[PDB]
Amino acid sequence: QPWKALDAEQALYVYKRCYEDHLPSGSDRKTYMTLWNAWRLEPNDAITHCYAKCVLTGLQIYDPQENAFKSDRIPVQYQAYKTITQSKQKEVTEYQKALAAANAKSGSCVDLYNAYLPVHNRFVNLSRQLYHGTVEGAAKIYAAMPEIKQKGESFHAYCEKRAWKGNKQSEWKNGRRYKLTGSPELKDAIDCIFRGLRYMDDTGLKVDEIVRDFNLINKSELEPEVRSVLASCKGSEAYDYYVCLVNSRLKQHFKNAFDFHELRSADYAYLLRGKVYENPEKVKEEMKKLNTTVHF
Repeated sequence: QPWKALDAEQALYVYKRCYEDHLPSGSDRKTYMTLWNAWRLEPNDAITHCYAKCVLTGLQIYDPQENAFKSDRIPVQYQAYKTITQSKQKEVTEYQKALAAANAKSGSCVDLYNAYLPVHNRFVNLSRQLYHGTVEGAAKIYAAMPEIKQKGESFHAYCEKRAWKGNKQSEWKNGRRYKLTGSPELKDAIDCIFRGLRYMDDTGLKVDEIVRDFNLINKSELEPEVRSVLASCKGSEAYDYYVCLVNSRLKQHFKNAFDFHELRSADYAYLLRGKVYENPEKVKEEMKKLNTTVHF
């Protein structure tokens, strides 16, 4: 239960979710995107302050419960990958010192941005090495970590391979299905998928993430129904919730939402490319493109 370092998939998840939730859309996007993609924490405004708090929280450099910067995680993040990044121990120590000096104050977006900015300006490139913030550096981690979910591979596919590893044939051998067989392998696959989609963690179900997936297939008016189905669900395991959703009158919409998130979990950039949901047939087409030489 010491804090554990984040691998490439975990960092890439944070970066794409913080773009989704903070990057402006439309005509003002290009200025923010060009600065943030270059790891420049500019301009100094509320949009950027909340983005910075999102990235610091996701990388677990800021802990909201303690309301503190966790400078002791910097050397832990470095130790886990140091044979791949080859980052310099002396610089890692300096980054640790600098972050230990910062004051989170109230923990508000602007307090975190103001405390972190001088540290960022000094250690930005090292931080991109440590937290898999470059495409080439993260690619080395994925090469070294064939066991984590790869770019282009959906969590539903990754979890299926792990769940039916044995002598039992996969239930999804001619394609993933919504059949509720109650098998140990299915319960295992569903837990792994719900955790990869951030529907669940050790603290329990995150209803707002399932609702988010309904919003993303243009069904936001069903939010109350989603909440109601999950609130009356008995059992606490991922498979229990999946069962309630699949048996409910939301079945087809949930299938569409979970299928779109399959696509989105294989290509973490999907919504940032400007792509949106269209219909189930288009999701299938886009999934087929992932299994081609160029992957799109």
